[PDB]
Amino acid sequence: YTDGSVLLTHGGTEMGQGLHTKMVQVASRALKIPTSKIHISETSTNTVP
Amino acid sequence: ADELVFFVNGKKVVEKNADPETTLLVYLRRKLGLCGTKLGCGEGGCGACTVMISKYDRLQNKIVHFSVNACLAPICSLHHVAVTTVEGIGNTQKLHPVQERIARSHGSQCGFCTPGIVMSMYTLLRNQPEPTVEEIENAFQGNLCRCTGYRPILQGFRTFAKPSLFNPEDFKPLDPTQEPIFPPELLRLKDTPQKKLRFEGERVTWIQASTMEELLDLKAQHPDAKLVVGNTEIGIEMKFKNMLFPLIVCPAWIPELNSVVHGPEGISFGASCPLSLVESVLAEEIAKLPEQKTEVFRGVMEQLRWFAGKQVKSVASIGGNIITASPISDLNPVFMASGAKLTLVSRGTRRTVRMDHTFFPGYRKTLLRPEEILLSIEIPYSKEGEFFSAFKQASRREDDIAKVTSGMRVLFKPGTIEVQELSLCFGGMADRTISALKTTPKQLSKSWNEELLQSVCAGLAEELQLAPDAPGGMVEFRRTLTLSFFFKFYLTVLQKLGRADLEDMCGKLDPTFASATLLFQKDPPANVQLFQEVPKDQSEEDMVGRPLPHLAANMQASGEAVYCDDIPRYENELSLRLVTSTRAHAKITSIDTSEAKKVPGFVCFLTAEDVPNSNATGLFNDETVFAKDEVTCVGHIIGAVVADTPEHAQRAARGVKITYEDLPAIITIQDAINNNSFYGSEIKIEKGDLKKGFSEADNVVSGELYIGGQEHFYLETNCTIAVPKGEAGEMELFVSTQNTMKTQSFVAKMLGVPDNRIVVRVKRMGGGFGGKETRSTVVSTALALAAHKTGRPVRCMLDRDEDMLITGGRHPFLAKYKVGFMKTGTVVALEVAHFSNGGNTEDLSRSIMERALFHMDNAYKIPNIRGTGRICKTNLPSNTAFRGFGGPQGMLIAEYWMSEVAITCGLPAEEVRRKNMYKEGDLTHFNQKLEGFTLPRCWDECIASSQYLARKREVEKFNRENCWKKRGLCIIPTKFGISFTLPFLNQGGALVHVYTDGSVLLTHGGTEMGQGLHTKMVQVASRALKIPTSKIHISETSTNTVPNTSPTAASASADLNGQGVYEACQTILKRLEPFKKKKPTGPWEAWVMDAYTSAVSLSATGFYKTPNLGYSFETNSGNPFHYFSYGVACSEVEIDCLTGDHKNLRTDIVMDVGSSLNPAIDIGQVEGAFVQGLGLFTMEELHYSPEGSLHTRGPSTYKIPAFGSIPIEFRVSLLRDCPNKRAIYASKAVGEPPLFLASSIFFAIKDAIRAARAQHGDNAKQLFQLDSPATPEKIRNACVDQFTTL
Amino acid sequence: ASGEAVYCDDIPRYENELSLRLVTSTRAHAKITSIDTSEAKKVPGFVCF
Amino acid sequence: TSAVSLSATGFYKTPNLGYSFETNSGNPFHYFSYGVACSEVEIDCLTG
Ligand SMILES: Cc1cc2nc3c(=O)[nH]c(=O)nc-3n(C[C@H](O)[C@H](O)[C@H](O)COP(=O)(O)OP(=O)(O)OC[C@H]3O[C@@H](n4cnc5c(N)ncnc54)[C@H](O)[C@@H]3O)c2cc1C
Ligand SMILES: NC(=O)C1=CN([C@@H]2O[C@H](COP(=O)(O)OP(=O)(O)OC[C@H]3O[C@@H](n4cnc5c(N)ncnc54)[C@H](O)[C@@H]3O)[C@@H](O)[C@H]2O)C=CC1
Ligand SMILES: O=c1[nH]c(=O)c2[nH]c(=O)[nH]c2[nH]1
Ligand code: FES
Ligand code: FES
Ligand SMILES: [Ca+2]
Repeated sequence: YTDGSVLLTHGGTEMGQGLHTKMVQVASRALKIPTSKIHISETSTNTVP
Repeated sequence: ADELVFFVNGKKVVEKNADPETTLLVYLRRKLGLCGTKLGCGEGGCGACTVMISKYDRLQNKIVHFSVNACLAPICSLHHVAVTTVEGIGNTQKLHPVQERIARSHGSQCGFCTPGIVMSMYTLLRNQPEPTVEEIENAFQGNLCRCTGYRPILQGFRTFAKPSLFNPEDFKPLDPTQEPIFPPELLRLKDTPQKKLRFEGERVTWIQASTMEELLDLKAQHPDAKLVVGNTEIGIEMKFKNMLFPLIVCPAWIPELNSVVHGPEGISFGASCPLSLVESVLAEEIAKLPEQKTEVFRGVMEQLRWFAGKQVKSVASIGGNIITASPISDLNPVFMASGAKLTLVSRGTRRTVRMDHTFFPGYRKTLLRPEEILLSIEIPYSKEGEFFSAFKQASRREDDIAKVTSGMRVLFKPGTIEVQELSLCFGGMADRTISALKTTPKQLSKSWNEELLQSVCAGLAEELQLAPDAPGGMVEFRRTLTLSFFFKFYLTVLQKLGRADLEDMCGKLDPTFASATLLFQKDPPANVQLFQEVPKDQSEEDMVGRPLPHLAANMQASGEAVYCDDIPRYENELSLRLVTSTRAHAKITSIDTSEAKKVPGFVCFLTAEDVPNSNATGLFNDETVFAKDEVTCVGHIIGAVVADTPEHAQRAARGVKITYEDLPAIITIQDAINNNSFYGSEIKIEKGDLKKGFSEADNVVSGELYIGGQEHFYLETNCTIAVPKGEAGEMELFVSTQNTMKTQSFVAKMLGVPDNRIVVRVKRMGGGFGGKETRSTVVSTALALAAHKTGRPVRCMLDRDEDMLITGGRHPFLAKYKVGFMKTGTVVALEVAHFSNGGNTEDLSRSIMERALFHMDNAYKIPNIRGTGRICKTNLPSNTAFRGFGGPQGMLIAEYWMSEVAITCGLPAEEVRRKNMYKEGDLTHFNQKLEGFTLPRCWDECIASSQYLARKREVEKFNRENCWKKRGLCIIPTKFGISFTLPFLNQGGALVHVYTDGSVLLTHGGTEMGQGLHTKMVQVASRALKIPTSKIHISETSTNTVPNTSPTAASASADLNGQGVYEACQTILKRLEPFKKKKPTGPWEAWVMDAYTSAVSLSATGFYKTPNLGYSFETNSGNPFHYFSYGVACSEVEIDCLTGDHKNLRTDIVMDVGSSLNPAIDIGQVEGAFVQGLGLFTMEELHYSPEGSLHTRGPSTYKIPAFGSIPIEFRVSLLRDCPNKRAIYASKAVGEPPLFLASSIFFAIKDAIRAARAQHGDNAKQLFQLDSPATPEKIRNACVDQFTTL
Repeated sequence: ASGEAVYCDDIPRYENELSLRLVTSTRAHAKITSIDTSEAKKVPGFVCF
Repeated sequence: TSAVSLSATGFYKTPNLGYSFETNSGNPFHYFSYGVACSEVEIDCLTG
């Protein structure tokens, strides 16, 4: 988004295994920005099929 | 008893605790969840809430069916009736023929008005299975549509009466045996005697009286008890005037109040008789009785003709209109003029009075004692030698408040033309219905002649004097109308005396005077829609260029389409009500919420203090979320009340007491000029040498023009639901907005959370028209704050009055022009200074001025030209985008001075326009080259198809042969630049998924507001992917599927999103290529599954930016626009020189839409845009107090085009063979360009007025003033004559 | 840790929301010879089986 | 403000997988996880 914040989603679902945590860590390294600027809200078939 | 029992769509409703304040609309939507019936105004004007009522009528002994406004019907009035809503007649699984035909005929665009219109048509068919064309049109007098331009609704429904856009051969027939049963229980209950009912609510007690004894007993014991019959007055008093009547009695069941008795002197109607019954009784009598007996009946009928619509007349009582005693009552002047007999009763007393001046002794008061009720009114037969006329002139013919309304009666001494009796009665000339008691006695025994004419006119002008500050305004026009009405009466009586063989006594009427006395006559509609067939070789599955109906049309006709407020409420959901400033400019000195806190269900009052992060909002960060320290307009949002229900939120918002200290206010454009109060610097475009140009010119003309603003009147008002997620500041908002990105950004900034936390979702809007491009956020931010604070979902849908006040409209414009031209009509120099009224924030105002300046040339090449613009900063609600975005204002000015060029030169206007028109390859004043210039083609086709030259002949003939009616005819071209004036906004995105069943889910940044954008994008995607449209779906628009989207605005959304959709589809095709090569003829589903099991991605983004844009004001170089739209309209009008009313006789439009993506939608957009322009230039007018408070807050006072407003002959052609290679599949944008073409009606009116001034003017000013809108007031006042001079 | 994390049943109900209960076999392998819902239909709030 | 898209999909498939039971060939797995655990217990012989 234009404020520089990142909304990420992927096909994986969070069930306690810290999958979203790991994906934010991955995205933060890939993009070279702090994890605080990246958010994952949910998993949905209408964002990733 | 006290249980309320009725039926809804055949299902029994038992309501054990009915509240008298609960309307049928609220009950249906909120208690029963049936959201097909809509809220559009809450005041009887729009018909969006139209439902059908069926009951066994005990008086007529039969099942009856009639339509009502659900928004005004108390449920307590509905004991033992059967309600039918849109859901009750059919659905998408089995559509009613009414529903099928409106959908397939392209009669539903945004869809918000569709259920109400469906219900009006359905009710007509239940009463008359084979109606006439006239009866069909009459069904919709109380229904408004802002999108369609009405044409397709009437044309589709014409199939019920008595390539192509649709095929009536394919419509299934009506089988009336398949309609819902009248609930058998109700037929069983009709044998049981009616009993008195008592309903007790939160604040009101309702007594449903079963007998006259019960009613009179109750009014004796409690004279305070408020009678309610139709509730079409009391409903408005309660909702809008904040009046509370704690005790109500409904006498509607009482036989004596519903009786019709024929006597020797007339017909007596019980006071509770609906106006619809009066109409049908009097119609029967007029048809069967001698003409000489029915003069009064026909006068009543003439008034009822323009009295509301079917829904109001179904329930509105004759007694209700009498006792309300509004000075602008349409029936009271007629009842007074005819001396109608009124019977009044109380317990023990009975008296009879003749309505005269004594009956109305003061404002909204009658002769009645507090314990008395009106029992009946006898409407009299007329006598031999007795003649009657009734008149009404409002702002719009249909469903409007009279400016002047009148009943006039004359009785002649037998065998003579000598006056025995004369009565001239008026509404809208005092604080009550008045008789001209000083004028009329002077005429007794006089002969009906020119001397009586002048004597009465002199008397009326003296007796019915208006102070310049009289309530109602328009004092010159009103005075002129009283005289003009009598003149019409005088000439009509001359004719009636002639027919009584007294023509040698009173003389013949001059044949050129005859048309002055004609009662309004409609003349049957004729429509032609022309477009281009797709190539013969084109696949039948390729829908691009085909007239595919709006994808949601069936669901919209069935009321299954979901708009924001139709979404079910969460169990824990709260309601919000905005609290707004009642002062234009003042300090807030204190806020007292003491009373608000006492309202049951009150949660909190939010102010600037409650904002977590930033109170600075708006496009240019110059707006407050909530007012701090000062208010800067009437409507300025100070805070927001949160409560459990919308009723309690409203009540609590009234308990928020604000104290103000006034500060100097700047209201008008002149105020701002005087105070140097502007948004930024002057904007300027200049080319050539102005000093040289003016010196070389044979002629120079200077003038000023004012152009009034415009309220959007999208049928669905602003609405937001905000759902807080309780984690990480996450929030989801469902919003009626064209701008998801700004909604998201503004909410996030206010809350102090990143954009990634906030999701904005838009399924569809019930219209936007620019009004929801930015101004929707003032509701969204307030609701988001409430949700954040409470942790509960919160919802707000604005009432029409709130929405019209707060959200602003089109920019009013003031122009000062100077034009230099040759005696040939060639324009050589032009200087125009534009001023706009921007209101209290910047918003889009400067871009709007840029567009106005970009279009000050309209279609004309002008070598030496200078345009400036200045945006006024004022203490009014902020004005914003409206379809056209400054273009229509700039172009009206161009056409205004152009009309004056042609008159000054003494040359035919069309010739002057044509010779000044650009040619292919010319540069505009802003130095953009005009390529693919199709305007001359549109012009030549329109000139020929409209038969402009032969009709000019006929117009001139008409004007020589008629003194008091005049015709006018004008042909107007247009050029409209396509692209956002802000270059980077010309971008769009899409996201596409293919699921493993082969079905495709598509989304893009554009929002659906009735313009058929999703339909177009599905058509695009289907051609791109080479699969049928049936396999592709668009569900919604959301910020978490496509980010950073431009607003759905600038007509550009199909262009931008279409390219994005195309690119996303090409990416998918690229991936499927190897699978297509392996299995060349194998189905789409095989390729998809093969790709999936080969682990190939079936998801893609698409993106487009418009190339090579960017104009510089500094250097006057660079292209602001990707391409231009072109069109031409020829319109003819006929004006009534005595009243200011006019008929739109014929309009022919030729429009360049390139190779249309969908000609059905495109013709619909042409028609819709044209009719909004028709409103802007001739009908729609906003009125403010001197202190800057908007008076015009609902359809009662703000008059948008009606079914009856549209051109009688309405022809639209899409230009053939004009592909536009630079936009998606050779199409052109269509949304805004046709709107200005309605100026053809404005200039046709100006033509007609010129003719009228030549007829009766005494050396009248040649270049007379006609500001926009050209309303009946402005038209009549400009027709200078012996009446305007008196 | 704070109970603010939202799991499926923590989502607020809509005002018009209904509840479902599965009806399951009490037999390992059998023909269904009949189903009688007469007693179910007497329960307040029953919508359908 | 230069109108560059700020949205992107991403996708991955694990390469070179596919075992056949008929030929006993091809790799079903991308790699293997490995680990070792040492545990000590004390049972009550009289109770379990
Ligand atoms: C959309 C719309 C369009 C309209 N257009 C017009 C128009 O063109 N011309 C015009 O003149 N009006 C117009 N009106 C006003 C209104 O419809 C009429 O005045 C109508 O006749 C009121 O009747 P009702 O039964 O609905 O009155 P109610 O609201 O039920 O009552 C009105 C008043 O009359 C009193 N009353 C009713 N019956 C009796 C009785 N028998 N004895 C003593 N008092 C009684 C009530 O106490 C109350 O004060 C319009 C209103 C709407 C909403
Ligand atoms: N809702 C609708 O669409 C329509 C409603 N009706 C009527 O319109 C009414 C509107 O009510 P209000 O706004 O309260 O208007 P109102 O009942 O106060 O009447 C206003 C009009 O009365 C006249 N008037 C009042 N005082 C005057 C004075 N001192 N001198 C000269 N003229 C004076 C003026 O013509 C003014 O426009 C409704 O109650 C209803 O009966 C009629 C047509 C349409
Ligand atoms: O150039 C435009 N910019 C806009 O933001 C806008 N909005 C609109 O309705 N028309 C336009 N035109
Ligand atoms: S909502 Fe009832 S008429 Fe507009
Ligand atoms: S379609 Fe009639 S209001 Fe939108
Ligand atoms: Ca503004």
